[PDB]
Amino acid sequence: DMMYFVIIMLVVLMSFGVARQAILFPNEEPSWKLAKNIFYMPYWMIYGEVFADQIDPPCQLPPCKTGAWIVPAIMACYLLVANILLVNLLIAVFNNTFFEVKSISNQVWKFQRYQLIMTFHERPVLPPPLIIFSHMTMRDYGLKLFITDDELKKVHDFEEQCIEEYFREKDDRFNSSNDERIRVTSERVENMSMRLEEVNEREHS
Amino acid sequence: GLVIEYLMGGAYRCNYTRKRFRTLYHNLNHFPFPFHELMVWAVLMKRQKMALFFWQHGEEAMAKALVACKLCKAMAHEASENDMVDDISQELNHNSRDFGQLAVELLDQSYKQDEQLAMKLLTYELKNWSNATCLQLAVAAKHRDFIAHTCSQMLLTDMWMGRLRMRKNSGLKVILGILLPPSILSLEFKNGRKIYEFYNAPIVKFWFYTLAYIGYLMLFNYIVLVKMERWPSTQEWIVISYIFTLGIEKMREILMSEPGKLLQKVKVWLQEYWNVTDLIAILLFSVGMILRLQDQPFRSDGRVIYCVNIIYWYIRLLDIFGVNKYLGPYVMMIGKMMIDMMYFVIIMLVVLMSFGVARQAILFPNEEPSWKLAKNIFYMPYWMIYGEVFADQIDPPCQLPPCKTGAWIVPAIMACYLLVANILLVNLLIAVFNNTFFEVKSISNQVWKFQRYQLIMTFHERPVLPPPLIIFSHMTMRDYGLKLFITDDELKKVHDFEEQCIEEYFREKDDRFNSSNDERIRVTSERVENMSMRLEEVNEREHS
Ligand SMILES: COCC(CCO[C@H]1CC[C@@]2(C)C(=CC[C@H]3[C@@H]4C[C@@H]5O[C@]6(CC[C@@H](C)CO6)[C@@H](C)[C@@H]5[C@@]4(C)CC[C@@H]32)C1)COC
Ligand SMILES: COCC(CCO[C@H]1CC[C@@]2(C)C(=CC[C@H]3[C@@H]4C[C@@H]5O[C@]6(CC[C@@H](C)CO6)[C@@H](C)[C@@H]5[C@@]4(C)CC[C@@H]32)C1)COC
Ligand code: NA
Ligand code: NA
Repeated sequence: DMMYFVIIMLVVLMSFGVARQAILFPNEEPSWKLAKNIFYMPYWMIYGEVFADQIDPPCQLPPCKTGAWIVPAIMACYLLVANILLVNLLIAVFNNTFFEVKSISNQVWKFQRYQLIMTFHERPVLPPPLIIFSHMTMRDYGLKLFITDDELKKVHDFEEQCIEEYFREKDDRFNSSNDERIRVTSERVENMSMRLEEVNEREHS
Repeated sequence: GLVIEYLMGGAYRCNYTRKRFRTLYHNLNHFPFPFHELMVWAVLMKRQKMALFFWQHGEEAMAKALVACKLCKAMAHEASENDMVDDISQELNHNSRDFGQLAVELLDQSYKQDEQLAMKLLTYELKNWSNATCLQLAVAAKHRDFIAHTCSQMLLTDMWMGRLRMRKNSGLKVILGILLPPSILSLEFKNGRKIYEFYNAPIVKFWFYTLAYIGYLMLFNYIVLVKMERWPSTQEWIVISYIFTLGIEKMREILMSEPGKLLQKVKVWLQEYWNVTDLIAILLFSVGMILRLQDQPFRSDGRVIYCVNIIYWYIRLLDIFGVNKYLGPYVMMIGKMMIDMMYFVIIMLVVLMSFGVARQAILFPNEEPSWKLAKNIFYMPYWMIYGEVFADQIDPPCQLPPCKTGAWIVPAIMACYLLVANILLVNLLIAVFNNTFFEVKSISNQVWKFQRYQLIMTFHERPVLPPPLIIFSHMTMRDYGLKLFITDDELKKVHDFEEQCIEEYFREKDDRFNSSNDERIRVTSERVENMSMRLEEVNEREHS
């Protein structure tokens, strides 16, 4: 998300820098320093380094360059666009996407604990600086668990009881829901109404 | 027929005003699709129940729904513009929204049931509805929920890709093919001639246009960053040629607009802000260029005009960025937040001007009338709030010159000004941006999805060459991408598919309604009341 805003900021910064350099220095031979003056000072400005005497020098003083009065105006517009609009929009973007990112990050970290534990289980005792010797020299628990027949049967019985309880609890929750009770009541009321109509249909008197 | 043509829009034509129907009419039968006529009549007479009954009988349900939506919208606008009772307008708007919702639900059902036939249903030509398509009718009615649907978006993507089967990684391969013409033959094509089908896809035209614009911007930067001679250089000539070719292309795309009046097309074109800004920029560049070929002061003024003009061409890259799935909505959000920023700029200006006037008046009490006074009010107080705070200049000490009367108040008002500006208003603006982000983001996404269609159409209707090279193409002067021509048997297949879809939609809606809790409770209560009355009557009798 930060990179998606860096591009727009770069566009605005380059526009301002090219305009300022072109206006203030109208007699320049082609040189690689021109590519540097576009980005350097306009980038430092938005981080608090604002110097009005350098962005627009006064003009005893050397003669005024044509159109030298436009530099402060475009500078004001550039500062307003950069430090107020885009920064606050990026703050809003970070603020409004925080919850889902945080939850996903928590889940991913909890998942990735396993590989860390396995990696440090499968590693030598000595740390890297002195594992050299180990290189030349070259699961009861931490990975598995070997169980006996009686304990295996105990685990099987426990699992069967758990699955039976799960299904029974699910059925009990379903049968006592409001929707199911309403549906069953409506069906029974309809059948009872038909039965009572048939009973009243007869005329034994 | 004349009223239908008036309400539908510009290029629409009704069957009543065509030669065949006039010849039948003026020498006196039958209607192959009577429910079309019946539904149009019901909509024109503002009979919503009759129109809804007529909609679900016959063929072409989605086309009829879109046409009804457009007609109701136009009728509501006409009633609102003639100063009527203004409740007819809201009734007609409700009718239009109902028909639009019906169209969206039918499209959703069709896409869920079968995607390929759903896409075929949105593109086949409608002989009964002025040779239009469902997509065109949805765009003409400005139905955003219809265009922003998944099926419409995938259809737009397929039309954007042209006759190219690649979907996993585009852009890079398109650029490689443009840069390496021999590399074109390594790409897969839908069902020599690969060059023609490559250089005519809309995406290839877009990338060619983008590369040409990037090169033009590079040359403009070069010419402004180096020293000018008496006469323009080669790069300057290329820049001028690009500007001129773009200008004539914009001029000629106005003469291909739908309205037949020269003065009507101009005001229709002048409704996108980018077009107005492009026109203003071209006029300014022309002024600067004609002022550049003169003596040194005029040449300097023209060069300054060039320097100011390059900023717009830099900013215009956001329009190109708007094609990206993520950058376009962000640009729309920026445009929408500018208004909230402007509503706070005014208050900030009021506070800033108060502080600046106070400081200037106190510190300099012997000033002659001059224009520099208007500059000292705004300059330094504005620079201060961006980190440029200098206590030795806001309140100079006073070997030292004698102290001005009341010079001690400047730091106090400065402290109050900084506290008000950098703490209160900035944080309030942050809260305003934070608390309006969700709706702005959703609206921007919907608008970008809707506006993809016009981009695809624009790059379908454009020449192969980019502006700097279309200089020749100006002198030289839809099987797909717009429509889809279908055969009789496939037309019958599409009709049967649509009828099955609408039947399934109604059946599913009825099943959902009958099994709701509220309906079951209501029916149970009524049956219980009737059963209680019947049992009371049964117990009333005394046969013992
Ligand atoms: C000291 O002596 C140096 C000399 C070499 C002088 O060559 C110069 C010719 C113009 C050139 C190539 C140079 C500096 C600015 C350069 C611009 C920076 C621009 O930035 C970019 C910025 C981002 C782009 C979007 C726009 O353009 C360039 C297209 C632009 C750019 C690279 C155009 C090229 C310019 C070097 C020695 O020769 C042997
Ligand atoms: C070097 O020689 C220059 C001289 C011209 C002298 O005329 C001066 C007369 C006062 C005048 C017109 C001038 C500068 C400050 C000007 C103020 C700035 C104020 O700002 C505004 C700011 C915003 C408003 C809300 C408040 O007032 C003005 C009403 C105010 C304002 C425009 C009043 C007018 C002032 C020019 C030559 O004469 C031929
Ligand atoms: Na700061
Ligand atoms: Na600072």
